[PDB]
Amino acid sequence: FKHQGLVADLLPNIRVMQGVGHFMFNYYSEGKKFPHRIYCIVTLLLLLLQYGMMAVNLMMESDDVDDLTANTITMLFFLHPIVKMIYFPVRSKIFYKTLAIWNNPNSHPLFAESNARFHALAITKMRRLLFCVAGATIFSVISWTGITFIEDSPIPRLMIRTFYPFNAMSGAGHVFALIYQFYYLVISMAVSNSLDVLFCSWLLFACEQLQHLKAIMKPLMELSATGLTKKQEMLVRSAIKYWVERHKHVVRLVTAVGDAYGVALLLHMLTTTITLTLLAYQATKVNGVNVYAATVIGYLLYTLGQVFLFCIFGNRLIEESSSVMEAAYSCHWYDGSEEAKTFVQIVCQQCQKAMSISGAKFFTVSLDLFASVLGAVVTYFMVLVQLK
Amino acid sequence: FKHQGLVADLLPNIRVMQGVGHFMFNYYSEGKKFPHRIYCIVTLLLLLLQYGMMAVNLMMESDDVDDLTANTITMLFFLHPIVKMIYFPVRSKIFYKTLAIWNNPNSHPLFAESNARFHALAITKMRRLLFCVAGATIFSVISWTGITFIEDSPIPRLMIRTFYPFNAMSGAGHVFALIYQFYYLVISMAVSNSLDVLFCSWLLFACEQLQHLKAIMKPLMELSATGLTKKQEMLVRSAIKYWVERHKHVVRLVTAVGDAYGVALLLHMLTTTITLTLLAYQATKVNGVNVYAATVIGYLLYTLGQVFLFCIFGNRLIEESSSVMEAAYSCHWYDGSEEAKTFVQIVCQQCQKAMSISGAKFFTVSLDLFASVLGAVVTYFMVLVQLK
Amino acid sequence: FKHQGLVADLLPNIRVMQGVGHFMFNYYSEGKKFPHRIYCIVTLLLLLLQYGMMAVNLMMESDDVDDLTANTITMLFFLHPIVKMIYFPVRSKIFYKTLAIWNNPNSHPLFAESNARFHALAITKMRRLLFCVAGATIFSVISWTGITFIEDSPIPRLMIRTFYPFNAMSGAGHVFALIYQFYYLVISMAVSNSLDVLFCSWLLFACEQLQHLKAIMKPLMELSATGLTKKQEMLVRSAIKYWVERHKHVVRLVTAVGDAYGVALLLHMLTTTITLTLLAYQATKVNGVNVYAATVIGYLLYTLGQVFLFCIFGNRLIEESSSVMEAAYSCHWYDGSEEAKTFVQIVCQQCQKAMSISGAKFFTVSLDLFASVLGAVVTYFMVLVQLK
Amino acid sequence: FKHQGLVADLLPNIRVMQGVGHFMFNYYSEGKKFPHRIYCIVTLLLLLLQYGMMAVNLMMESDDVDDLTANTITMLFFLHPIVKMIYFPVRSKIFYKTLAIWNNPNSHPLFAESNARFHALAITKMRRLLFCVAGATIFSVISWTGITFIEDSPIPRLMIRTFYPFNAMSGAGHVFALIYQFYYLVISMAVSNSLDVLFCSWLLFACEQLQHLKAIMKPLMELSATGLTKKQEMLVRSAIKYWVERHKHVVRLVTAVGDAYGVALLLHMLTTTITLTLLAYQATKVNGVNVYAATVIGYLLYTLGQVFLFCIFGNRLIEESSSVMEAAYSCHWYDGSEEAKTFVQIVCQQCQKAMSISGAKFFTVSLDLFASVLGAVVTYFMVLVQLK
Repeated sequence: FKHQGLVADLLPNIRVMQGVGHFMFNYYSEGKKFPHRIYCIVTLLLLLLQYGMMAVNLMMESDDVDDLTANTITMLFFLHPIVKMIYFPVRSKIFYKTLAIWNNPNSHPLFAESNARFHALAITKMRRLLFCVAGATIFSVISWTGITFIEDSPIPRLMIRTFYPFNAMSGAGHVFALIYQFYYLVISMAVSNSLDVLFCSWLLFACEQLQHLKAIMKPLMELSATGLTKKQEMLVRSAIKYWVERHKHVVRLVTAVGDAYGVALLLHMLTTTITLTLLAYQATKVNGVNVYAATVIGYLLYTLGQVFLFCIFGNRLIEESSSVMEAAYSCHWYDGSEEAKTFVQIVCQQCQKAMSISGAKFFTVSLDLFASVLGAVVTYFMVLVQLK
Repeated sequence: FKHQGLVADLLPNIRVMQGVGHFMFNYYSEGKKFPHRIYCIVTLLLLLLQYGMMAVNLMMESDDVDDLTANTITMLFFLHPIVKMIYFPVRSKIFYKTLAIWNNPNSHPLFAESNARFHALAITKMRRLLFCVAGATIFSVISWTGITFIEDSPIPRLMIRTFYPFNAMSGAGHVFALIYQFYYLVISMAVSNSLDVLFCSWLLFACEQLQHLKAIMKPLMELSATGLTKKQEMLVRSAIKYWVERHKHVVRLVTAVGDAYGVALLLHMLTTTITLTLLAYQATKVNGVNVYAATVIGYLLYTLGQVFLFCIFGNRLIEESSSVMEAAYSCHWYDGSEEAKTFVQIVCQQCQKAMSISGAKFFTVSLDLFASVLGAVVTYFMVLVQLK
Repeated sequence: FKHQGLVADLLPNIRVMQGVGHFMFNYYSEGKKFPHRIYCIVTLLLLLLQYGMMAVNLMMESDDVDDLTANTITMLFFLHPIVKMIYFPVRSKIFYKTLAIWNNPNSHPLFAESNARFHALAITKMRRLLFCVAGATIFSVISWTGITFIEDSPIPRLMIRTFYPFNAMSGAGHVFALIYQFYYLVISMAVSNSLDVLFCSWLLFACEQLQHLKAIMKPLMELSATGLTKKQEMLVRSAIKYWVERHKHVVRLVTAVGDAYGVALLLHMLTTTITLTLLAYQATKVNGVNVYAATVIGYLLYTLGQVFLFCIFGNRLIEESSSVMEAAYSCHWYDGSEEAKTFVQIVCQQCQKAMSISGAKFFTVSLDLFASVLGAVVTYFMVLVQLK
Repeated sequence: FKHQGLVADLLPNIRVMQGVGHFMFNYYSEGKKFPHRIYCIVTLLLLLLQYGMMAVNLMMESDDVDDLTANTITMLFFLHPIVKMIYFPVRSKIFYKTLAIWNNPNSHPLFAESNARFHALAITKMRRLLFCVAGATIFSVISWTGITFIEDSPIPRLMIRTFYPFNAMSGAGHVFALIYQFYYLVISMAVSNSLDVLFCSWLLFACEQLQHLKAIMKPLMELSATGLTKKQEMLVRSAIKYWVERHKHVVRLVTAVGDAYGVALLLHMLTTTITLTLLAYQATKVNGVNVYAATVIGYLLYTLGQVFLFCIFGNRLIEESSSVMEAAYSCHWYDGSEEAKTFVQIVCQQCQKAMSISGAKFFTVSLDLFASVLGAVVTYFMVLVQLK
């Protein structure tokens, strides 16, 4: 019913995730699971049918090299929301571990006045992100429908080019197919982007949790200043005990969200690299502003956009985590107590190796990663231009 | 009238910036703004007219591939002083925040003898840089005029090749156009290079401000040596309080000049990367020492020169900031007081992660950046040589 | 007879190494060496005969470019278990130094309860690794035999294509040659993979030895808490003396296993780089799922697999060594003694520069190395695709 | 006469440098300078004559592309010992500053027993390096003479192909030219390799000076152990005062040898990069083991060999400098005094950012640099192979 913590913070982000069809069966009533567990199986069956009918487009239209690569991208495009659809139930218990990692937070009595200032500050931006991302997908849902109706070639007028046992270019009952594909395209581009935001709202939680843990440092250090009674040294030790055990706890979250989502982040990034080395071939044969250009750009602005969504709040984690060392400096430690000065020396030794999300331990999700991926495309592109 | 700090330090660099036409409306009399605000609007109109007439050169001469790329560079060349012209009023309040960040500096009574030694040392080199850079642009203003008069092809004898509603190859009244383009070329290559120096004089201020903060460390540490009276421990704490709050304040500047100029540094560096992947195509078709070679080199020695201007004093920031850790070592801390020894342990923990100017958080402006950009050109060049 | 330490831990891994034919003459009875030293010489003679007969295949079939590169890889494939066969007796004394580095471990009286918990935990996973790797080679032994019998071209039906003074395509007594090559292929792919696991079990020993040294840190720090008697400060200093001298000792191991195996790791990695720039040429001419594709993939899944075997437990060393700094934090140091707090400040200064295995000081064996090698192949491949 | 320090250590390396013709006029009698200063001018005149006659070979044989690139390398090969010939007198005062940086070393009374153990240990290996390098050049002097006499083409039988106002293919008095070129080739390959060793013996001095400063750390820390009298705390502070002021002094050397030689190291490395992108073109047209192959390999094994000579003892500096942090750990600091424990915390904070030789602040001379240069050649080669 009620939720003991971080689950009560991502309540819009979880209902969408369960509503779109991720096999997320633990944050509502047990007297709703069995009608919902059947819903999740049939959506994946509706996913795997339509995605299965793209291969018979792809395999039968294998004689054209351009229609090979065109259908290759579209099948690799929708290869993300299949893997994330299946990554969630397979790597499942660690997801519930991360969502339940916050259900006993640390708290300090008179100085939680900055806890709730940044607690609800997270919940806005965690809900603000979901309203930005999933709304942009619904925009990109419309942005593939509107391009469908403004071009023809003879081809069947379809949202996604795929074979059917019935007809579409001659059967006028293909309005069933378009509403099927519109449902497919709105469920795929949400069920991928639902799970990505769940990762990307976790890091937004810990970033503002660190941003909380920045601003304690100046009122913490004024406690140890002045020749101190024992009630101060009891209070400043209980102030440190809050601060470190909060900071231990954020590390406990971020090493878990790198453990939960970390392997799927690789499979996401491994897919886009195969995707972008085909977009760059499609980006060669753009002879002008056409319907075709809005399909090459229409993927590349979105397939970079999935990478850019990670690499912002992956960077914002690293930018925030190193910034604690700068913020531990900008307190008046030079007239703190000696137990407070030895506190800062340790903190700046461990806010110095920043918290990064290891993408299955190959790469950290920095924005320099996105600078590397974007640079790798243009390098492969402007080589492939001169090799054309 | 008078200026409370850092604005009084960049007084040559600001008058040139207001004189050339940046919309900088806050460092002179209010009874001069309205004749000056009209001057700034009409210069941008004179910028946008001439730059607008280059597209009608570019779009109408689109059938030639070489004259495509030749006019592409020249339009991308002058795309810098349009963006910096508009970056300043848009991202405006942070510029005035950085220039007013110094108007209450920290000061220590008997040991400001090294403050003014490095205060006026900055003001020389900040004025020495402006006399070097803007003079080199005036040299490069002449260096595009002299090459104009030593070649012809039939073409209109113009400083910058562009269409006009009137004639130049047949109208002998095109001396109006050349004086218009000479004004255009002298205002563009200054209004870009004015704002770049403003960034690049900020870092020169903080570098010599750190170089000041190096040389305090040996006389600071002699205060804590020897068994100390309270008037020493009051004085050495007030010596530390000066040192850290100065060092907090330089960090407060450098995190602001990375916040003020940081996005435009990306747009500058994103433009030159598109520029240098066209210079390298022009660098292929150099069959000998000609007028043409002094146009390919005439851009590449300048377009690298804009990058090299950032990457020196970007590097000099990082070389200076890490050097505080070496200079905090080379004081006699081994016979300082214990509050002085715990001072050095903290300082070397935060002079260890050096202050770098993040170019909109993608890249730091190191000289290794300039080593990477220069290496990326020659790699693209000597691939494009073998692909020709 | 009995073994004083780490040799008694790798007892399956040593008997296989002596059994396969490495010149390892020091961990059994002296009344078994002389029948064993003759065995080691004749196996290398059986290695060098068969490998010598591949050059006369290679040199005589030099007119075909494809059969050049096909036999080039196979000779470069089996160039690993020749070099490792000869690396062991040449660089020999350092191997016995590393295996005898543990024969006087450090021990603390009441807190060795976590020593044997991680001592035998290593010995499982060190024996679990050998049962995985050498079993996978026996799988890959069968995986080159089964592909032999499912293809023909006229060619002699051979496991490895090589010339013989007698005949195989016409002499039906070539069953002697196949049993010779089956012995050759099972001894080569073990005598390389035996020595690799010896390196790769050392790092697994120190990783779980560090994982031991993680978990001391919370019970260590509870000793210094509370106003302490001298018997505590004697005990906490003897607790630190165990911890650092253990940590000095693991460093003493890892700087030795980077000194023992480090040069051969270069020669291994230098060989695969020459190998992978030929696999990528073979990976071009794959026109479909054939017998040929299972030879290109059959090497590339194994030649990357040798690199991937190092780069996991090379990474797991670096991931473990930096993790001590995180684990030295997550003890209650904020109410430890002052001698305990100054302990943590030093430890996090040297768990910060992680222990890495320098591959003859060029490269560290990270998993980012394997990310670089895998990225270098596909880059060379998908350039060579467009240059075909 | 006698020399006050480090000059008395490089006495073989200086006499060779003055003997070969570097304008080094300060380490012998004033009653020998004027006959020696004329010797230095005429050698450079003999250098600039022969090098000047290579351009008239190069410019007149410009119609052949292969003989362009062949003579281009040879002129770029001998472009090193011209620049280093002129780098020494131009950047001169800093060279004498580095050689006189050691003439007042720090010394501690009873614990200089490890000073002279590593003082004379340097002087061996500094003289051992000179006997290795300059002997290898004399080998490479012979290695270009022996290849001269084993090939002909009609061409004049010359050591280095160059024009003369007199004849060589028809004038049998060209034995004067060969003895001139043999003198030229033995003076060029020494006067470059003399100055390189001077840099590369400085780093060898500081490496063994750090290796000295490693081994003090265990006997230093036993002084502070145990409750200490004032004569101990006076002695341990005087032990620290020796250690840091030695370590400050090595930093004072290494920041000077990066300031003295640092710009010429760039010009050396900038030349070889232009050289290696021509060797790789020559490395393409090697059709077999010939006289020609021993000229392509005969430069590439030497032009990499100049880079490899820096990058070993550049790496050995960085490997040694970071190793102080490991060696400051492996003393018994856990029962040192508190002034000794706060010593180690500072040392490991500044042996953590290693001392590197900045090649005019672009690149550090690591062995990863040599790994990058060697990787850049083969990448450019095996691209240029597939583009042939």
